[PDB]
Amino acid sequence: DAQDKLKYLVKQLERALRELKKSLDELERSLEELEKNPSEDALVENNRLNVENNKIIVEVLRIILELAKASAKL
Amino acid sequence: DAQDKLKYLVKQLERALRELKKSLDELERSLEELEKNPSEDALVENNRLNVENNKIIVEVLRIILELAKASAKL
Amino acid sequence: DAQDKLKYLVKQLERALRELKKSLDELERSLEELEKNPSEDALVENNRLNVENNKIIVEVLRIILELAKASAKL
Ligand SMILES: N[C@]12C[C@H]3C[C@H](C[C@H](C3)C1)C2
Ligand code: NA
Repeated sequence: DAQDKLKYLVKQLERALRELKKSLDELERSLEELEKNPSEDALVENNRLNVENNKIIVEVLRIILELAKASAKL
Repeated sequence: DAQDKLKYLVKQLERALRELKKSLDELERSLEELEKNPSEDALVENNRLNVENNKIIVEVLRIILELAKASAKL
Repeated sequence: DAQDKLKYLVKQLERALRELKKSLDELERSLEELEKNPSEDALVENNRLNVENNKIIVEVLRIILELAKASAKL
């Protein structure tokens, strides 16, 4: 089962990275707006999106730990 | 030795992810306070915690590089 | 070819982590300046560097997905 589960975990990783990429693009657009017209409001929104992006990174790292455990059987 | 070292590196990864999770929870609480009562002070604290969270992510990635090197022997 | 490609991907990972580390050091220095003399300008620069650091993390994760695919052949 170990090889087949690895393949599934790799597909989960690809899905999560797609989600991370879309988040990163939103974050960068936020930073461009902030650099153009800085304000408290823009700053909070920018931070919100940075936090969200870190949260998704942690989810991606969780999947990599599951990949590492699956490997460390075989 | 390669298989046994891999198992140890996997335990190190699990420990570091526990630390990252606790950090993420602190960061999210900071963002909730910031969104409630935005101020310069809240903003700096929020950034401090975001930076700290990135620093731990880099430590987690270091461990994954060590896992990748251990794998690439066998 | 799978073993040799893995070795190459591991070297790519080491290069990218060197780049991430240098970024992290810049980000931390930014945060020290911000904590010393907080201002809107310092805040935007700090966020800029945090965003940049997340962007490099995503590139590092891309390489780890390529390492996971290379493994999941063998
Ligand atoms: N074999 C591994 C490939 C990839 C990098 C590292 C951790 C995970 C994901 C398993 C080694
Ligand atoms: Na920020």
